[PDB]
Amino acid sequence: GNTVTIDFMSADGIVPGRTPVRYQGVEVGTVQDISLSDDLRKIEVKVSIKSDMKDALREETQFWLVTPKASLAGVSGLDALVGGNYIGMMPGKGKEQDHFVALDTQPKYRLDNGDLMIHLQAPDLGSLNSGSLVYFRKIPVGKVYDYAINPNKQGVVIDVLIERRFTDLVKKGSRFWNVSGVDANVSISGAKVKLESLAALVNGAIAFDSPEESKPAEAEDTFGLYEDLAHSQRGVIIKLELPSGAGLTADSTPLMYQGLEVGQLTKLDLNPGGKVTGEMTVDPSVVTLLRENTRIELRNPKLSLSDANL
Amino acid sequence: GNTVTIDFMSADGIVPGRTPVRYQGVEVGTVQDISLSDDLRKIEVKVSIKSDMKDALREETQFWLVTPKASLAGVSGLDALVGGNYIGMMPGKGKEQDHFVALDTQPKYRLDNGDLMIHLQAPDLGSLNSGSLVYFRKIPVGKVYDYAINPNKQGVVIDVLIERRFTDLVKKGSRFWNVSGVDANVSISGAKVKLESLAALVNGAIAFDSPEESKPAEAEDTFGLYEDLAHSQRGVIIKLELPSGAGLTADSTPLMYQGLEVGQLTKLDLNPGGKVTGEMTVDPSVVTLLRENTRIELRNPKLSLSDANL
Repeated sequence: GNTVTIDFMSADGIVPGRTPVRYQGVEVGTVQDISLSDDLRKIEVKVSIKSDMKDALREETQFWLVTPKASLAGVSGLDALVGGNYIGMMPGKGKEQDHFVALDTQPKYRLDNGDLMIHLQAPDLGSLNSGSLVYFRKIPVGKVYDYAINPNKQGVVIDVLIERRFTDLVKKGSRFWNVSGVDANVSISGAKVKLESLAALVNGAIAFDSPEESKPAEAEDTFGLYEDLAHSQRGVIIKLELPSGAGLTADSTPLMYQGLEVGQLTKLDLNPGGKVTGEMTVDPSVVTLLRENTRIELRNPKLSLSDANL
Repeated sequence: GNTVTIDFMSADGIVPGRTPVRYQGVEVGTVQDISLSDDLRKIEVKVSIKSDMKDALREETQFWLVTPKASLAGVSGLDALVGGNYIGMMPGKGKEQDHFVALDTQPKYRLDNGDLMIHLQAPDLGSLNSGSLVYFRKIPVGKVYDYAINPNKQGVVIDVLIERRFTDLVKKGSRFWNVSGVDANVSISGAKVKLESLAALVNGAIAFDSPEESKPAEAEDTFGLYEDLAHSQRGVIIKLELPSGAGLTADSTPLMYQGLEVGQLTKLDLNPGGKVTGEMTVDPSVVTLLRENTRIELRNPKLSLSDANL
């Protein structure tokens, strides 16, 4: 077979003879040996590519080191029980190059298998990582490919890869929400905690929905990752100038209509002039009741010793 | 290859033929055999360095013993399931030395790969250790290199190693806060516990932020590790001479402004003259309201059987 020299910054995890160099699953090359440079400043790894894939290491062939994703077995010790840290390779355009520089992260998604790659803006990564599942009706239809930091450092961008036979689900009006960790709630007569998804509890997950009247999403389309299922709920956003938010909370303050909750507070700000404004998301079923002469009244719970409404 | 004799204080974990002697990942030497000294007082380990790295063991080449970091798999027994305890080596300046003394800890960070090394002062280590991750937007961008005790014994100094492609994040006005363990909170109608980061729960973590108007941090720059995300919040620190702190707590005592919390007590001391002074951090949005004729009033919650404000 052939032979090539890659330049790594740290030969940790790479062992000669064992570590493979695979392209989209199939093993291709094998690490021959690791050796320090003359100045002992960069690591030169020798790889033995197959004698048939001599046209893949042309000029732009990128090599990088992968990891077993560290899913509850790498964090809790157990080093010699997971993964092999292979060397991912992506073929290039054209040259006779035989000395490469290892990339510090895997490149963009250049493949084309009819499966979607969409982007999700987020304020932060949450408890996601490469390998977190994307769900539709709690059916796994994709996975988090990789995440990057937004150029303006204001958020992160996650890359979700929806598998081929499910690309009809991602409509242009879909909504992705984070389902991660545990949501143990406690109240009085109602301190009920239910947990069903285990993988979401370990390495997080995303979920999405699909309206039935919007066009299918194209590749590299951008959505926004909501914090939870509740924050993703549709409904009209109305603005309130409320007197002073005292018992009000940014969420969990309902808009009751005949005892049925038909909305919630979603924003509770403090304007410069001392005025406390807010924003409330209203169920689309009662938007027809938001007219000129419709009041929205703060109401306090009375004792009412008759019923006492505990 | 060559051959050298290192002087260890305890040959525990070192096994002949198996334990390697690696420099920044790449295996170089191999432990030939362990033998006691003539007086049976110090351990002489024989190492077989490669025949090409004969200019690395010059005079100042430092050798030390490493460990698999004891992450939930070394503490819970499981001895023969993690790590190999290799011998780290750092090349020296110049001589023909062939008999070394093992260092009891790894030396300073002398490398230069364009990646940052910053220092974090702390009152104590917290639940951190070599290998705890440093996060930006919950994206791992670094790791705790090693920790030392401050010369004056008053605190500890942690050494954080921010990777190369992320050094633009650490601004000179950044703020690092400890994210470690679990923060299970319980209240009445609100006893909500959420956990997302698993590695932070096991072996702790640090997180930091990045202002958009300060210069990038240089190497060996010093920051202060805050206790949590809350203690790191920016805002102006005002001083109060309060009458007697009775219902006040060092934290979790808000400064309400029209029902919206715009500050908190952060310090609650007792001066010698019997005067109880305090310090309160105020949201930078209401600093313009801190003028000469602005009062700050203690207020107790009334029954108010109408609403009762539970």
